[PDB]
Amino acid sequence: SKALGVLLAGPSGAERVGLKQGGTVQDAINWLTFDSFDIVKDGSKDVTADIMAACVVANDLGLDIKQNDGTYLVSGNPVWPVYNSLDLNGVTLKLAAGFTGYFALTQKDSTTVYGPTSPIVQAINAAGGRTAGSGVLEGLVNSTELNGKFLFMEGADVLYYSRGTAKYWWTNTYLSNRGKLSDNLKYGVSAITKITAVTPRTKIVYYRLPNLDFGNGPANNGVIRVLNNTRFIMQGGSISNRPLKDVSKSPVIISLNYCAAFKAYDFFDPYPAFAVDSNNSLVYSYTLNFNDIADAVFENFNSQGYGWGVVGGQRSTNITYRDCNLNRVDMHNPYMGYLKVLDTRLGTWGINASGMGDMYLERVTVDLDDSAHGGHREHEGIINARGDFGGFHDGGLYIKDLTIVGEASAFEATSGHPVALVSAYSFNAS
Amino acid sequence: SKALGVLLAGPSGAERVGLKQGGTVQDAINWLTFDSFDIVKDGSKDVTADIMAACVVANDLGLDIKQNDGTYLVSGNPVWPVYNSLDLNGVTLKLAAGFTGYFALTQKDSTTVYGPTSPIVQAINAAGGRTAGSGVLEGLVNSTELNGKFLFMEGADVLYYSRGTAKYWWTNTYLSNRGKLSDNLKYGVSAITKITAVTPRTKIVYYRLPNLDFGNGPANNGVIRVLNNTRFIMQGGSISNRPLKDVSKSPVIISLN
Repeated sequence: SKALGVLLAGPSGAERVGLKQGGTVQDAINWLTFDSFDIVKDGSKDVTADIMAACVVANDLGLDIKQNDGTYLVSGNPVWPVYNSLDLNGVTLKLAAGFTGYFALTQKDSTTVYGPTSPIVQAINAAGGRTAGSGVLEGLVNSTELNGKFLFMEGADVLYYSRGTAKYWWTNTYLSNRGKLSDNLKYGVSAITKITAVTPRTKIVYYRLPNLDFGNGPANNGVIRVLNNTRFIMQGGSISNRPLKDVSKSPVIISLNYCAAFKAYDFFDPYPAFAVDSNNSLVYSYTLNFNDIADAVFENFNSQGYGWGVVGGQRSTNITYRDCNLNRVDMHNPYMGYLKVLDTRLGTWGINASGMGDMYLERVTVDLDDSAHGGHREHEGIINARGDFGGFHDGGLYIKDLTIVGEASAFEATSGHPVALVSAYSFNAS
Repeated sequence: SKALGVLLAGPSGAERVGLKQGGTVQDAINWLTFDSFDIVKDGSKDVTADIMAACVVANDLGLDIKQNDGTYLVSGNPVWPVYNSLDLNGVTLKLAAGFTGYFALTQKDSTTVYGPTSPIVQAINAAGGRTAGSGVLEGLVNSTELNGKFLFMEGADVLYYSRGTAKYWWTNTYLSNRGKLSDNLKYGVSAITKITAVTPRTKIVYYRLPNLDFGNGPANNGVIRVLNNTRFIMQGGSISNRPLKDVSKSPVIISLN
């Protein structure tokens, strides 16, 4: 009953063919493709569920996904999880008008959360080392539970006010062993309230992003999302057929959350989004948006033109921008450690970042043309602190070889004076 | 009739062999090699025409070429076109004495040229924004034709003289939308006479260059040529057995345009 051809077509078919160098064909091939599941790739059919099935099988088997051609139509709000490498260089995703899903790139089970009643937090709160400039937590000297992990901690002391809401103590750092922290605490804290620990990978994973088609104008809050991930390298990615106007929408492309020790590469956006409201006034929209990251490098990013700032950061540590082409480098919640902008071309927005660290600039060019915007200059200088956080920057600013081009004439017409070099103030002291 | 052995060896094939993780072998392999066309790779035969045929097949199917060993002897002046990634790390090319060909790495219809009589050019020449330090071409504010492209434009005003020949106004920049330029003009121009626009890829291609053997000493004007290309990464490449003297010759290795 079992005849050749029927056996070859089945799962145990590649192990029956031998190679000249040794082994079998099955031994050589160890990855999965979209074509392995017969997914329609001409854009004529919704394949949201088919891609969902493919990712589930790959995660169970722990294999990589490789696909270098085809165009796929997706709709709804799916959540595709990926636990390993993903290569989609050459693939175009055609998003529907109501699409609100996202790829979920995460490092399986790498995160542990400790509450205020955990023994770890109580041991820390009962010992010293919680002063300014401290680099050792004395409660973890004789413990190994948190060894070799990235820590995202929160405290109980109020630091500043934003929009009338109190913000509390926090710190992002790395612990090697016996309580030693890579980055020293800048301010003291009375008690710790929560700890998030992320374990680094034992392997490097590669993400090759596809091309996203925005013809129907989706407005999701992030199409590519990285959560609880370490030791990854992101390359490629682009946007196509972006609409000129985005009335009453706030599109976000890439979002990061609880990531450490990674580097990004040549993402290309032909021009940023231009989102307005019913009164034809600019609203927020980000190409990149991250929260709670540490030890990150961004290289050869391309998003330059009119519109809102394309970068939004919050509560990060040791961020570096090298050889980028962006219209703004921004940080809402203050950073800690250092913030480096090297060999980068900047747009009319400049740099808006409150911080508890040092800012470094080297060989940076700023273009001040803002003709498309009528007025609408939120901060009156080129290098600014956040006016919605009080306008503070508890650190120094060091600039080398800065070049200024343009005039920003549209702002001068409304206000009567040109922009300032450095500005630091608050919109409302209450 | 239609035996299994004959069926397996044809274009039908790996599609009939299944993988343990799912799908077929055909679904996993999506590239081409020089061994796929039985090209002699010991330097004992000229294979200039054989390499040309392989590049034609890959361009039609939109596949990548990958070869990691062998030495090939080439001669003449062929123009091998490549529209996708090319991986020749570990391959040696033996160039004949009179070899004058090159590899052509292109982008497959990414360039548009506008002359002085085109409507786009006349729109720019009728408006302002052509002054020194200008970063916006006011004649393209309401146009979307050149959005998201690299522009290589030329002018009509003489800037300087070299060897008795006048050189004219020029600038290279990028246009995002509604006339905004990434790099400002350093000098004003009375009129613009030609614009070349290049569209960036929606993908990243990789080029891994081979090793070139210059034992016979060819003097062609560029063995690796890149024309009208964007978003690529070039890696590797080397020269071996270069002669110590090159009397009455001027060799060029890599050229970009």
